[PDB]
Amino acid sequence: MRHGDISSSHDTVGIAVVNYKMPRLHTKAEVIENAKKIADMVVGMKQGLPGMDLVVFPEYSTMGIMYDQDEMFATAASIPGEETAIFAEACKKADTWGVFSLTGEKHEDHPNKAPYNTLVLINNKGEIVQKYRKIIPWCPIDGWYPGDTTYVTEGPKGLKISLIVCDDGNYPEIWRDCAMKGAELIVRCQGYMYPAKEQQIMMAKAMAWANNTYVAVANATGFDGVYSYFGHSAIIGFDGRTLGECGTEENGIQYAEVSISQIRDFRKNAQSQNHLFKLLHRGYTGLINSGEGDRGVAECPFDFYRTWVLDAEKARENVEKITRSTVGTAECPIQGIPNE
Amino acid sequence: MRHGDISSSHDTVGIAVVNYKMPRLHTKAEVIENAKKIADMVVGMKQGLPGMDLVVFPEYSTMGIMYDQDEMFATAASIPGEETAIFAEACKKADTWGVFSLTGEKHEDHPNKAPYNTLVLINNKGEIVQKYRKIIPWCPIDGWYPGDTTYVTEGPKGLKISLIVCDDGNYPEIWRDCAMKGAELIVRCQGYMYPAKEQQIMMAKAMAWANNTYVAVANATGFDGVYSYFGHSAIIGFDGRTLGECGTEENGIQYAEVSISQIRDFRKNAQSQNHLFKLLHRGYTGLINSGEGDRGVAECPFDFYRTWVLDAEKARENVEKITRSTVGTAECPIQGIPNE
Amino acid sequence: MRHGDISSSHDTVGIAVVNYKMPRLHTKAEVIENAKKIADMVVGMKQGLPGMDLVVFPEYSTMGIMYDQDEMFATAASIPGEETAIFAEACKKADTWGVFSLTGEKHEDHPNKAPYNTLVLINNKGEIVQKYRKIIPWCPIDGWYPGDTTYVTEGPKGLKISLIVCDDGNYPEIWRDCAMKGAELIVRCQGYMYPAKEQQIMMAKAMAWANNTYVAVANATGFDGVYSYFGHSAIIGFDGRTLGECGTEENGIQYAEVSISQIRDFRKNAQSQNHLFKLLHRGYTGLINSGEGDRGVAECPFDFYRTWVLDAEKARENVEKITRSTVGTAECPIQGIPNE
Amino acid sequence: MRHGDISSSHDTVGIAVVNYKMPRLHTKAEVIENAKKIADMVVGMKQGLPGMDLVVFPEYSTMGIMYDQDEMFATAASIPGEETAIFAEACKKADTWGVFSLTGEKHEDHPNKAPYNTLVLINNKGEIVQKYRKIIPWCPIDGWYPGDTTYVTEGPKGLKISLIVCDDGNYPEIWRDCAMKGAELIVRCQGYMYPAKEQQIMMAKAMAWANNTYVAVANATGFDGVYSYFGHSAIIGFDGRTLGECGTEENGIQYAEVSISQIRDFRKNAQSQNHLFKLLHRGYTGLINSGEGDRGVAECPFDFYRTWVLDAEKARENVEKITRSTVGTAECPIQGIPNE
Amino acid sequence: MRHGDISSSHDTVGIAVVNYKMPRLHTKAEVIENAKKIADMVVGMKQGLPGMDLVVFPEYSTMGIMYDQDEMFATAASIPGEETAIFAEACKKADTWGVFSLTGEKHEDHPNKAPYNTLVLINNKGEIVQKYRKIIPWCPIDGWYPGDTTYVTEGPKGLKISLIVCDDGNYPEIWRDCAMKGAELIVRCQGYMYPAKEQQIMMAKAMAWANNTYVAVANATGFDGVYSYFGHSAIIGFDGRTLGECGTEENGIQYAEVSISQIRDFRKNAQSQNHLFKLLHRGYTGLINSGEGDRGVAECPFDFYRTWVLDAEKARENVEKITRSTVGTAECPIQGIPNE
Amino acid sequence: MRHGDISSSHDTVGIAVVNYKMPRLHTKAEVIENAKKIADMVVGMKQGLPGMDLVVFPEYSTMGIMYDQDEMFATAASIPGEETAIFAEACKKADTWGVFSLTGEKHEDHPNKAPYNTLVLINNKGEIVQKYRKIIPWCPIDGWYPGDTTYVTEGPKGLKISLIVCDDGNYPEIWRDCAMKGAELIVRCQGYMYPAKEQQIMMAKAMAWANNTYVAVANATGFDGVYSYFGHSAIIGFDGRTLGECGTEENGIQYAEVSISQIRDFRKNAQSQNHLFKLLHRGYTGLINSGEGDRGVAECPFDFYRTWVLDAEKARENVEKITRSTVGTAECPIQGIPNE
Repeated sequence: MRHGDISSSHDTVGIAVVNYKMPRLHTKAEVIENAKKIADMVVGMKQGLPGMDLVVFPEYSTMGIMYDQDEMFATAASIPGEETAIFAEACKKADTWGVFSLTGEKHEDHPNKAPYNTLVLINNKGEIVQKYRKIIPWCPIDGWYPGDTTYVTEGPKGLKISLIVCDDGNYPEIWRDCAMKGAELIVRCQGYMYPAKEQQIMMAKAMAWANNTYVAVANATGFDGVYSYFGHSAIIGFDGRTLGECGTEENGIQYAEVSISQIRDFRKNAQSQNHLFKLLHRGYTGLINSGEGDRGVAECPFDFYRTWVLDAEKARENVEKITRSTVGTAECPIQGIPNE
Repeated sequence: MRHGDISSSHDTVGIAVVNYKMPRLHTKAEVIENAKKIADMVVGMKQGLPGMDLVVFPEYSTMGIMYDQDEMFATAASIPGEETAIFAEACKKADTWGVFSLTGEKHEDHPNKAPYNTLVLINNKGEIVQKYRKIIPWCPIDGWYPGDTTYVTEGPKGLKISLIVCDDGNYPEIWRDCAMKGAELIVRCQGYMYPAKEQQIMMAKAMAWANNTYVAVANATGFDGVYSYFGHSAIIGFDGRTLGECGTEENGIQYAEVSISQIRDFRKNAQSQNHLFKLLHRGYTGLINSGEGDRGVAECPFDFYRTWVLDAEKARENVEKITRSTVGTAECPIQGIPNE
Repeated sequence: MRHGDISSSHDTVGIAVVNYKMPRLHTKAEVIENAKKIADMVVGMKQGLPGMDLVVFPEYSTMGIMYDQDEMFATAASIPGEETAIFAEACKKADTWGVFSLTGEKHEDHPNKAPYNTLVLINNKGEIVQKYRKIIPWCPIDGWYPGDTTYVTEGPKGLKISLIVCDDGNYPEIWRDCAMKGAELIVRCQGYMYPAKEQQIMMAKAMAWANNTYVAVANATGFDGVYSYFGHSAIIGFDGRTLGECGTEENGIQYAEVSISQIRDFRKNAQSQNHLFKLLHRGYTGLINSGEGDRGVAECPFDFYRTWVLDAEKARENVEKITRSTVGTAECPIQGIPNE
Repeated sequence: MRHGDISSSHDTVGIAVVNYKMPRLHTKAEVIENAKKIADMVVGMKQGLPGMDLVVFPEYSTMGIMYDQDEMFATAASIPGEETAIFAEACKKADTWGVFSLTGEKHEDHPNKAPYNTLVLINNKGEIVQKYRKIIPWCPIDGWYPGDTTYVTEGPKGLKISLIVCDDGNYPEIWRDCAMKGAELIVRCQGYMYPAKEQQIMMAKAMAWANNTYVAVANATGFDGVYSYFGHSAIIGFDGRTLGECGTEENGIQYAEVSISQIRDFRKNAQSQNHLFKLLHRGYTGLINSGEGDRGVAECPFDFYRTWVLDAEKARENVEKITRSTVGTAECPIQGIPNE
Repeated sequence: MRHGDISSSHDTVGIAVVNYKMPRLHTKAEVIENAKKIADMVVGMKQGLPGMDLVVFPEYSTMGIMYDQDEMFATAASIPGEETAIFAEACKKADTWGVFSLTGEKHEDHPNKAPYNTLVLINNKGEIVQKYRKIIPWCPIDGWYPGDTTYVTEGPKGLKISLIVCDDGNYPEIWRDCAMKGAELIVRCQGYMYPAKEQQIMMAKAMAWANNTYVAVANATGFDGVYSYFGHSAIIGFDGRTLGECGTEENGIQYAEVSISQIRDFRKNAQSQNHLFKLLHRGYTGLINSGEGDRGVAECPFDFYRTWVLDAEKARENVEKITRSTVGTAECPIQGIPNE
Repeated sequence: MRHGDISSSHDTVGIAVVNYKMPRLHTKAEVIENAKKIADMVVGMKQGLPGMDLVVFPEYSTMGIMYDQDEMFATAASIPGEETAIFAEACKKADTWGVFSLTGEKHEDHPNKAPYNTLVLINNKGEIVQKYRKIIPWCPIDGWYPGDTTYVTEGPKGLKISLIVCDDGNYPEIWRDCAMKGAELIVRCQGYMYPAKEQQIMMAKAMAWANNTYVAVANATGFDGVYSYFGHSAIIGFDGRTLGECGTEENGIQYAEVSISQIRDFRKNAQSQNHLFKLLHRGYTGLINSGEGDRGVAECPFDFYRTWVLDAEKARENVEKITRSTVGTAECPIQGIPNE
């Protein structure tokens, strides 16, 4: 957990995050050409950052956002496929792990259902070791089919990694789920457009803190014809302090060293802010002092979560009363999104 | 949702938060005397802030922290009781609602079990309308008996309020639970000691954002013989932007106007960052476009929460593998807290 | 007055501001081609920002700065003209109002007097509804002929709008004049070059506060051969708090929702910081308490303004004694600017 | 214009500003005792700050705010009087000029009209050389009788000084009036209560910039039974950059050196941001290039100011249409302030 | 190197720094009474911070500044002495190491020469293990006799510590000297008065970075009759990032965990910003590639340092030509300080 | 020492710094073409900044970084040479001094030893008046041959200038050496890549403060195939306060006026923070008061510097014990850099 050098040690994973300029592409050939640009960038970055063990690219960095539906379907990727092969060669040549974005990934019922929005973690041998599909698409605009699963994978030097995508990160639940499955690093890849710049910078730091986890964010930059992407790729310590952060600049990079021993030492020995431990051992001191044994309380005291788990339809009904009943609003209509 | 004036309108609740200097008290008479000081402060503040509809004091502001166990038991309060009567008179005289802290509140089995750490919301008629007991004591140091329930209550001008206490707020789950029960304002009262100043300032803003809720924080200040409390009481908009924030100064105040119509208009008409709605309607655009109807997906996709709800003991076992098995650590022992 | 979403409601005007990269152009055909690029950008932005009701481009965004005098005269625009027609079509297609810059606008005595530097507000029907000519050119470098008039126009959803241009905004008087004519939003379009970045970010916020008005700033970016433009386009609430702000990045965008009901509720019900009201009712409490009736004092107590209005030549003489008598200084001469 | 040392030179005025803890007093004897505390503080500060030439105390620092009307009248001061004599002795002993606050100063019709709220500038010989009465009381709460006049006085080392008080500074007009009368330093003394902390920090910097003037702010601190005062006393350069700023701490001090030659050199030789000059020479380059002579335009182009000067009642009527017609609002009533 | 918890582990030293309110004392008995207050504070802090291994108090925290020369001599301490015995008992009772300030420490020729300004490091057994005398008194005001020696001592958990005092830290040379002697933590104790707040916050961070060392700063707070002390006690990582920082509040505390293994791993394995290594191996890559062996260049290339070491009088003469020849300046005279 | 205008006076040097986009070049012809682009930029900037007296470009701005060794040798420059002639013509045409970067400059034994990394200061007559070779290459990656000498040269308006390059500035010793040779402005030209953005922004400010010197930084921007350069070119006052700073944007510019009389007045008359004077007059007050004469102590009290000067090999041995013995580390190997 230290910032400023280009090296890394046996104890630290050298993580680079890339403020990749958002492409605006239309064809499969254009997508392959840009994949090769990303590969070239990986290899060059390693020459400058000899400690680099993990390189992270934004959501949409391979395809850009395929606004045209026909082009979306025509460029949707297979995984493994040609794009991932190009990335895997770069990971081998640069002796690094990497996180890359396939937007779309063909649905099992392609082309008759929307593609997924997917990340892969590729190891330094070129092997795909995690494939994560966006659980929370950025609706209404995002038309991707939602995924359903989070994963944790042993990463470089044994650092445990989970992947999440852009809007996912507004929801504390996903960060919690990953950490509670053992993640030590949560990687948030995004094409996060203005407006919500300051809110997203803050969310990543808050979630690092709340889940006692390292966080790496790679966010797109530039204007793509529709959106301007605000950058601020970052690496954040498990104590909530930023390691390094980019600005809004195109093809900014940040690089930091995250210590394997430090996060493990914290998770064993931290007390007042060992959030993962404490959530499942509530009130341990008071129960001990009250003659009630020495584990605190584990039971979930939050009705929302009990209802959501038992009766998701009821939870949905409840929130519709607080918000609205239809996915659209007639005060700001959007074609294809129903309203009242 | 606007900052800088002392007025309030039919549409806005005028909220004041107080950086109350932490008392260091020992006797019931001292506690009553300080309760009367708080009452006097309420009445004076109203003369300066004619728009004030809600005034919020920190956790521990009535008793301070009763480090001595005998004094803790001797000063534990009944609710309603003498202290709350003193506060209620101030609320009536100043025509304001108020949030006050009773630390301890006698356990049902007092003095044979630890007191609760409790907040009350008192209306402008002097009536106690919410009583909240800290669900997440700040263990290991906090010896209070844990509460088990969150509440939402109709507040001034109909603004819906939930109360939470200090360490509670490190856990996104509580903020979510309150918002999903309909809270429009979450009030976090705390005696939040150094070290974790910047992390706590950030958490409140992140939770305002994540839950699309107003947030008011009242934090203690000063040194009490054990801890220094960092202040930074604040009022935060549902868009994640601070309204006003105190520094670390003793008896700082902040005051802001929170619009009832704005939060309700947002919750009806916001789309991309309508987090409450979107969590229970995932992927609506993609499902519509895929021929699958128009509600998105409600089901909880996060195994942590399903396991915690079904099998809290298993969730506890799982987190112990990531952290430690005992509530204490032998590398930093604390009397009364068992370790390996 | 809220930030982070892409929607807007019946109560809010969705405002986008654009960090438009400064063109460096030479011919009429180049200017038309870039006008069409701006039009395309409007239409694309609306696809990403369904709540957008007003889009704002910087000063010089259509022509760039025509440093060559012959090219300045050759490219000076008519209003209405070809450029405004191109913009108007975009406003209709995207169902948005827009603010665009014509630099120059032909003088009535063109080509025998310097062009004006002009902004237009175009409604969602394509109609030009305000045309504002820069009252305060950025002399010495700016050679535009000064305008003489501020305007207020009913905007989207009835939000009252005034336009100002770049250096205008250093002078509090213009902001006051617009607000006192009823403006609810003051739009400052600029090609504000380094050096004065931080000062300009601060001025816009201070003027929002001082005049209890929403403020939208669109500032250019990039290097144009002479100047680097610092961006930091922004939308600011009437309470002085930024809604959203860009960095220095080329073609950054910010987007915020400004509530019509909130500014009107403030202006009716704010008291201590109702600056517009209070300036014309000074000392009302003291006069009431002194037996002098209930309106305070309206009379202007500031001799500068009385002298400037009565005897502008005298005010000019007075300031020349404090500064210098000639428009130029011999310590830093500029061709065409006389000095002593 | 430089910060960090305790010295001063023939070219620099050493200015100290004091975050004076707000007194809460009731009697004339208490006021005299606190005046002597201020005197003692001046003398001690000079021993630590050998360059100090000017020391500035907040509004209300001598009396505090006399909330009780009888005590207000009983403690209202004569100027010169006993309090000013005590201050003058300190100025002589410490060989410094000083700015002190008399709240109230007896009205000419005392006790039958409200006192003024007054500042004095006392030279290093003990002589009162400026007496300024608050033109803009902080209504509704402030009950002081409004003053009507700004002044400029030759200060230490010949630095020209104007005094203003607290709410005055929200109105750009007063800062302009002082600068246009020749002020080189505008001193803003205040008891500026929360809420509006960040807005007031920004206003002082913006006004330094807009008027090309040094600014010194002395603001109270602490809680006085009604208000908490936010400190952030400061000294700001004529380029808008803070020299030094206090936090919210009681009896904080800041100290900076302001160069006489630098402000005069700027006002002679600055061009693009010579705001005082440029306001009365608008469009000089364009007029020269248009064959219209070499002074630009002096005439006031802002109808608000012409109307306010000609017909203050009309300006008042106009603003009442934008805001409200009565000094009070029935949505937030205040005793003694009429509403509809 | 992590912030937010109250624990510490075998790998981390828990460091607390104290924003101790500056005393204003006159007698030996008063000094002893305040020493006992510091002792009590240590013991209480340990009850709240079970990980605390090192507690650091400001310069002057025991005596305050003895402005009266007779009182300075009368209260000058012996080391070891009564004050250090009181501190040592607290260190034993709280099982912590501590850094305390004796101002003055009797000169060997007491009372015929000025006292030293001294820090002690006391271990958890009560033993004084470092005694450091201020090498750079804060002249002109500081009248202490200068010390001449820096030290490094094995600290808690083996962390190597050096002590420095207040003005020392403006001079990069001292930080370098300590680090090059092996310090892993440099403790800067200070009574750093306004004005230079922001400069001192920055210097400590810059020196942590430049010397690849942890830094702990304890700074006084409050007003003592002469000076206001700005606080901002802090703990900073060897990567230049703050761990935790206080504000200006009286008796603020910060607490952070500094990892022994992390600093040692950095100093072994960092490359681009291994400043200690690189200063003595300049240009190693270029020399290797040029056929010149594999150590880079060690020789000092900076004439200032060669001259200062060889011929301090010449270095002094040289700087007098750049600055002034006498310790005083006639433009800002100070009694006892000669000028021209 | 003032920021915001485009003018300059007889007392101020107008300094512009350029965030020059990093080239990625391969041939001599490409280098010449880019040199001509820099020349054109100088001339254009002067048209916008009539006060400009000094323009500063980053390290590598002429060649970029020649990663390919053959291309490095093929493009290494002579000084004077063709590139410097192109720059000199721009300096004459724009009537400005300039700082430009030649990377490489042929070694005396070219092509058999690595080139130097060199800066030139060119006056407004086109004459090269300083040539500085990087003393501290950014090893391990930087393969340039180290220089050995710092210089001070009379600059525009007589401002004394020293040049340093990028990694040099991490070492306080170089800044001290330049200031002690009489520098009034230290110019740091750099191609400073991410990661260490915030650390480098802080170092320049800290060194301005520590050495009581103006500082100008020109840093590259953009991505060059290997590195992303973070910009934040800046001009900083001798009091440690930034004048103006760029962001990360390509071809950003900052411009500030630095007063010759102010730095000289400070260096004569500052007392508490006259660091240059005080380092060679330690403890003057205490020695005077102790009967020991009136100059303080000049002798160097820091063993590191005495050892480094006397016995650089010993100093090297000492630091190797603290860090490592070989220039490389086997935990992060780099081809060509030996390790254990």
